[PDB]
This record gives sequence, C-alpha cells and structure tokens, in this order.
Amino acid sequence: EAPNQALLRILKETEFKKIKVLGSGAFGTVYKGLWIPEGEKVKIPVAIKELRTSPKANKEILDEAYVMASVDNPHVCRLLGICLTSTVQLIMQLMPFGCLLDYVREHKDNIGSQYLLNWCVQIAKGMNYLEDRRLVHRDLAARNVLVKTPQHVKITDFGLAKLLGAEEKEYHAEGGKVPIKWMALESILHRIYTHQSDVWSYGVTVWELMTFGSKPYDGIPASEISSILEKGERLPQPPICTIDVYMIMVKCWMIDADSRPKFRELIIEFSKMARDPQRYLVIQGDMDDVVDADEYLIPQ
Ligand SMILES: */C=C/C(=O)N1CC[C@@H](Oc2nc(Nc3ccc(N4CCC(N5CCN(C)CC5)CC4)cc3)c(C(N)=O)nc2CC)C1
Repeated sequence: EAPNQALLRILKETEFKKIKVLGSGAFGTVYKGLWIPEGEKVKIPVAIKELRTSPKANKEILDEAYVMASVDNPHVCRLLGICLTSTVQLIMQLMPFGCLLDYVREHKDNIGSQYLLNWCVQIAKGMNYLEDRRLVHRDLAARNVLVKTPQHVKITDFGLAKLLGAEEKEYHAEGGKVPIKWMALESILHRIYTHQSDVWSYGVTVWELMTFGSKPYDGIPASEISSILEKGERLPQPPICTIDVYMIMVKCWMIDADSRPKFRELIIEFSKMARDPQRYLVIQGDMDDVVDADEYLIPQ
C-alpha cells in the first residue's frame, strides 16, 4: 500500500499511575490507571496491560501495539503508547464499562432499541474504517467491543487482527485456536480471512446483542459447526428482531462472500433503522484536569 506513518509513543512508568485492576489472568494484568504527560497539565484515563521473561509474549503484544498505532478512528479504541519496562506494557484508552457482551447481559432490562441499533451502527462504522485501512480483524465479537459510554462503543483487542500486504486480498492463516462459531465458513474450511469474512462475524455480533448476550450455537460442539453451515442452517431470529433486522443478519451469513453486504451498506441500513428504532426492534416497553483520550492529541 502506502507508507504507514503511524506514530508510536514510548512512555515512562513514572508518567502513569495504576489505580486498580480490571481483570488479569490468562494474559497478564490489565489495570485501570491514569497517564499524565510530563509538562501537559492533563490526566488521561487509560487501561494498562502488563505482560504476565518470555520473548514470545513480548513479540505478540508489540504486534498488538503495531496494529493499534496504525489505526485512528472514533470507533476504534485508541492506543496511547507503550512502555518498555522489564515487562512490556501497553497503554490504551480506557473504556470504563467493559466489554459490550458482559454489558448487554447485566442490563437486558434497560437497553432499548435506540441503544442497540446505534451500537450496530457504530461497529459497522468502526469496521468499515478498518476495511479502508486494509485490515482484517479476524476476531470480531461482542466480547471485543468495549463500552466507552453507553452511547459510545469502540472495537478493540486486536489479538488476531492482520493488515493486508499490497496487492494482497486474502490472508491465509497457519493453524491456531480461533473463534469458531463467529467465523465465516471459508475461514473454517480454508483458513482464509477477508473483510467479508469479517462481515459474517459482524452478523453474529449483532445476534449476540439482539439476544442480549446469548451464546451462539449454544451447546453444539465447535466440531460440528461446518456441517451445519454447509447444510444451510443458521442462527435463529431473536424475539425482538423484526424481519428487517434479521434479514440483514442473514445476508451476512451467505456462503458466497461477495454475496454478503459491504460494511458501508450495513452502516447506511442500520442508520435508517436507528431513525425510527421502535419500528425495527420490538422490546418490552421503552479528577479535576482529566481529558479523554479521544480529546487528547499528541505534541507534534
Ligand atoms: C468481556 C470481558 C473481557 O474480554 N475482558 C477481559 C479483560 C478485560 O480487558 C480490558 N478491560 C478493559 N476495561 C474494563 C473496564 C471495566 C471493567 N469492569 C467490568 C465489570 C464491571 N462491574 C464490576 C463491579 N460490579 C459490581 C458490576 C459490574 C465494572 C467494569 C472491565 C474492563 C479495557 C479498557 N480499555 O478499558 N481493555 C481491556 C483489554 C486489555 C476485558
């Protein structure tokens, strides 16, 4: 493609303060914390990831940081910098309310059509931006969208995201453990991932939400998923979903990838629906100097 002039920032440990922990194991510890640039007279809420040395882990995380640095959008969670302590740390924008998946679950009784539809839009928007940056997320899930505010969600955790090389339209992945129930078929069959691979995962993500955090193909062993999809079976229609919404989800689960909708179409469609939420989704009755990361832009 063109030169990637993303800026990568290196930060001092003394520059940021850990306040508490928001989950830890299986990776390392993610801390709530605050980062204060040296002269700036501002304090920025952040999430700090300190790796659980093992060279392998440092490699992985730096790759994560490489990806985040290479993206700037309102709808993609922002990466502030990295710290080269003994244990490498990744500083990123803090989304106070946690993953959307857990969020929808804890609040079924309060999420309304407006909230849901808007979210669908915000993610389509976020994702479409990654399409622009020639990026294949490869692990789009409700668990990987985090909530900045109830009105604002952002995509994050690019554990498996990959940036397409130039004149490269598919990514072929060596075997590893991967989200199965979220994956497109081609991805399962041929370990091929594309943006339209990402769309299917988008369609599932919406289903994840419209069921208020249900588990797709619950019970069904991941081993048997490919047969089913090959058979033409798909996820069921959520109770609250008008035909319109669900139809949209289904088109994401078509076998022919160019058959699936592009993200821009998804944005445009959900936006019209979000104009009139209650018609498209049916629900049972409807710190002094702190600056958000989005509002902060680096010196020079
Ligand atoms: C789906 C969860 C998931 O995938 N995890 C695993 C580790 C986490 O990571 C990150 N976490 C965050 N931020 C973050 C902020 C806030 C919270 N909690 C969740 C629980 C909630 N309550 C606890 C108290 N109860 C009484 C009510 C519910 C408070 C908010 C969890 C996570 C971030 C980030 N950028 O903010 N980033 C990561 C990735 C490193 C996500």
